[PDB]
Amino acid sequence: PLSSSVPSQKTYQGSYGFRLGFLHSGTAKSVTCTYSPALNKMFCQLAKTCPVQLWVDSTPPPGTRVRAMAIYKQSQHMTEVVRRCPHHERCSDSDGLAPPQHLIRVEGNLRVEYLDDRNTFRHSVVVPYEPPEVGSDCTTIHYNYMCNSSCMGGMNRRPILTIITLEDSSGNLLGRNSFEVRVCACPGRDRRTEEENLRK
Amino acid sequence: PLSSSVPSQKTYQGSYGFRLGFLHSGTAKSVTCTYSPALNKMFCQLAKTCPVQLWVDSTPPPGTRVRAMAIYKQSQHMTEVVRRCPHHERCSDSDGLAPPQHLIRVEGNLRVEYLDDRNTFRHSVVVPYEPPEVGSDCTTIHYNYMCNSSCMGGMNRRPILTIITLEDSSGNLLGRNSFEVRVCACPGRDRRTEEENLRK
Amino acid sequence: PLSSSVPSQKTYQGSYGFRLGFLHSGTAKSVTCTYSPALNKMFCQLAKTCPVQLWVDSTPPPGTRVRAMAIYKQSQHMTEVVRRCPHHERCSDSDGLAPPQHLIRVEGNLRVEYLDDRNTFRHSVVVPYEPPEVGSDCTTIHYNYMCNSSCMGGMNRRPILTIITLEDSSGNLLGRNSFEVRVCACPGRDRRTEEENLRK
Amino acid sequence: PLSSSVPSQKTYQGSYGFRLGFLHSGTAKSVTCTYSPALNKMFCQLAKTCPVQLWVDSTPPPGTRVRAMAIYKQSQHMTEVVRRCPHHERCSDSDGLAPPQHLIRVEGNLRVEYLDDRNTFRHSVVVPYEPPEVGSDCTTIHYNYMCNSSCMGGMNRRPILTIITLEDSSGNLLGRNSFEVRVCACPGRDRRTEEENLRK
DNA sequence: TCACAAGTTAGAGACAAGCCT
DNA sequence: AGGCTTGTCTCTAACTTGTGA
Ligand SMILES: [Zn+2]
Ligand SMILES: [Zn+2]
Ligand SMILES: [Zn+2]
Ligand SMILES: [Zn+2]
Repeated sequence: PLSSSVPSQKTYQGSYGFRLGFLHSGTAKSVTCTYSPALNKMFCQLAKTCPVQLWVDSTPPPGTRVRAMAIYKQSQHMTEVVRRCPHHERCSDSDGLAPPQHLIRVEGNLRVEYLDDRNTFRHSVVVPYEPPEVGSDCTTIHYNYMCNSSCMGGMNRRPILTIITLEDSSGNLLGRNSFEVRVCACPGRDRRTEEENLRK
Repeated sequence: PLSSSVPSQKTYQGSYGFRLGFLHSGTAKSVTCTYSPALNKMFCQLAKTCPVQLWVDSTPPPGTRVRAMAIYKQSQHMTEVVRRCPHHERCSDSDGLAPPQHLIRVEGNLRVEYLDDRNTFRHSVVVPYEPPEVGSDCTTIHYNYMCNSSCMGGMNRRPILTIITLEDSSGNLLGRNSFEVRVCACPGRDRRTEEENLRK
Repeated sequence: PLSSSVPSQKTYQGSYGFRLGFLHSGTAKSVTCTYSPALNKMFCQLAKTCPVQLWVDSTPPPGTRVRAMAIYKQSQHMTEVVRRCPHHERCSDSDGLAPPQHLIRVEGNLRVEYLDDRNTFRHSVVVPYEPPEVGSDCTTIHYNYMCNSSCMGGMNRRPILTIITLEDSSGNLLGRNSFEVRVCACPGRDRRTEEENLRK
Repeated sequence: PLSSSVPSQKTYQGSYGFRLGFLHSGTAKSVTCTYSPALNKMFCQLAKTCPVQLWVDSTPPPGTRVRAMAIYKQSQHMTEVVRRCPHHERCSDSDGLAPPQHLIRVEGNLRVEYLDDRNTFRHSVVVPYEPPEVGSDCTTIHYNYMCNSSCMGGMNRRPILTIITLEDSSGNLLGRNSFEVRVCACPGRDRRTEEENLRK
């Protein structure tokens, strides 16, 4: 089904200079998660760990939160809620925390919350923002994507964006960034292909 | 049956500098939607996505709406209401929102409204106007045309115009633009043919 | 919709030596009705006169009737009732005698009856059998076919057979014959094409 | 889930000399249904017409029925009930007669019955046996397969057999035959590949 | 990773079949 | 009846994208 609205995807570094960072990987055919700076696009395998770094120029207040939400990238599909396909929603691979219909999970965080928006029908996953750990310069969140982009009855080969928002305790916007995502069996192969096709 | 009047088709950019834009496609025999600047004519396949861009020089007020209506292009046919043919009206391919007789649908918009004008008998489809992200420069609406121009008992090979009007909440005119439409099996082939014939 | 059964099409000359005959026409591109002995197939234009000759070796009893019924030729379509398309059913071209949904009409016979079979849902048209007018060797019935084979939502390019049955006053079978029919804009052209393709 | 038993697949021509026949098709990459005598295997596209001929040496009694049932061909999978995948079960493409979970449908038969066996949990589809006329030599049933062999969460790339049984009015066995089935996007390509691999 | 399985898209070309000067 | 309009089919080939020894 459809949402009545479309979440904004405009980059907004905001008062805290909020930026995203990604690990440097290359393109071994079967690498588990790899980011293309050229495409601003993450290529990852289903259910595998996807590190996303949060960088700020100055620390936001205690109670700040970090939300992730997927939307379809193509305008004609933007109003359709991104969710898991009928098969994966039924295979019971929940980690005890995530509802079965949610595409994006956060792993390794007991304070994770999953939201099914009463008004927009959009799914999202939120964790408290924690400043960087000793001497590290950034905060890392580990996401999992629970369907392939290709999943019939779900994303069905349509590209998505992940929107990461920094919010205050009330849900007010503090910052926003986004990246494209392809969940696929062969992230290395597929990243290479799409990068090659930039010239075509 | 016939309407008592004919909707105006005169271009009117109005106070907000309202213009239309179209995606740049070429003419692969079986492309789904392609626009000819030379003919100001959209060539599209039945039920396929047809993106139309709304450009304004300045943002209209909240509550502004965008209406689409088809009329026959030829003067002798202008008073005839454009509607779906008897076969397609009966094939039940409604998206739950559009009445079966309406030629033009909007896809991916929960706030769509379909009007069967009590006085003029004309069909139209309207959605709220939404300003672009302050990143994008225009707003895109996705239309679907639900019969071929050739449909016997419907358009019956007669060309139509789509009239796009920008209206206030009361239905008062703020701006108007229009383009010719051919719904056909082979948009690319047909666009090429008609453009070639410009010289003939 | 579908019938629960399929009418038999087996030739049965029966006790009266019942055979069909057709006029000798050739293949002028736009001839109105032409019969191919090679294909046992009539090619005719929509609503035009199609003469069919009834030949018998001996005269059946007074009260004998002649029924015509169409069925789809292809096995997968045989259970589907042959009827007019949605457009032609609605165009009101009835001769005051034929129901609008019936494909086959008889012209020039005040004693024609149209049957919509309560059990099989099949349409048919029946007239009283009349022996040949003094000196002629056969009885001619003039049929009209009220859709093209190509009509979308009706025959939809599927070939049909016309089954002609000689019946007693109770509807018991006395004899049966059949021929394929194509209703088309250009019977002469199309007959020639199908005959040429016999070698291919 | 699993059945407690496995339907027999042993060929049994029985008292009436029950045999199957198939149409002669070749291997155009995108043909809709093609049978390989070498593999005794039908290759067909999802939801497309699959003609199966029933041949008998003598006519079974009125009330005889013809049942079709799918089972997995591989022994380790044989106890698993063959059914549609979660996606296709939910896409609502029912013809008003078939339950959404059934893989095999019969098209064009108003007397079709769909059985969900209370004890074995197996799905099957059955129609009354109808003799040919004394013109045709066989009776044809038109099946549709409503998932690809590859469907994730359903057949999941596992080959199936279709078992066709001739039964009396009580369900007692009169005859049995079977053939392998692959439902796939490119029956011609795939048939050619598997036939070539017979030598490998 | 490679080799292969198996679905989807885009051409092109050849036709199919209505229209009307 | 020619010539053209306009929908449909085959076709092949490239490509997409998952699987597994
Ligand atoms: Zn999935
Ligand atoms: Zn139509
Ligand atoms: Zn018709
Ligand atoms: Zn399926």
